[PDB]
Amino acid sequence: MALKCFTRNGDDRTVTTCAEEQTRCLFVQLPYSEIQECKTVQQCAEVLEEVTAIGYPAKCCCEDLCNRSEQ
Repeated sequence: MALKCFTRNGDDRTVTTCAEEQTRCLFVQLPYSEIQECKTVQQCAEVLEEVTAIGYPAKCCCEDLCNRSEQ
């Protein structure tokens, strides 16, 4: 029932609540900023690989605000 992870529109950090579809959370490491968004379990897994094949570390974990690491 609604996952709440950070979605970054530009550079802000806001707790957004996504639908049951996007029950996972996307977080990609960047040497400058970070990628943050809600993402459907499968989708986030598949997008995990697209970015992680480029060399950008990513995670799709399940928890509010879970899209984080170096906090």
